[PDB]
Amino acid sequence: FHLGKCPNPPVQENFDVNKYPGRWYEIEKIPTGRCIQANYSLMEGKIKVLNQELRADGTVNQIEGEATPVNLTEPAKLEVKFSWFMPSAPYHILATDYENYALVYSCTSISQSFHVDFAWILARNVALPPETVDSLKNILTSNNIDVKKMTVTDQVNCPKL
Repeated sequence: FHLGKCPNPPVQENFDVNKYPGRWYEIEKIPTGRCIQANYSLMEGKIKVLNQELRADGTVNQIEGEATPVNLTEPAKLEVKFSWFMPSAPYHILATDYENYALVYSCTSISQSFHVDFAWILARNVALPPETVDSLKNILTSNNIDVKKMTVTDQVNCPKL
């Protein structure tokens, strides 16, 4: 919960949705499970999403949704919807190299005077070099997004996939 309008960081340049699908593991996030992963598949800039996690008891929580480009100008600005009852939430891909990492950002106003935001660092592998994670946090920080509440997702106590 923060003062002001939503930050509007620049998004990934020349974003190619065709190179984005498949499995991504959640490395760190602003807390909104362990072994957290997302699976994306192409529809037609549209993406089908299956998010899955393991709980402490070893049961699996899954949710399915769809991500739709918000507009025709910026293919890295999507909105995702999981349930009929839930309004779409931004899914902005701030940066990705499609083979190693992705930084995703989402912000929602609470009137024009306040906002809440979230971010996820994702990877193709279950870990990233500390230098990559730092560089990505630097993108958030330099766009006035607080990274200090970010937590490290448990990808250690997990099945080999």
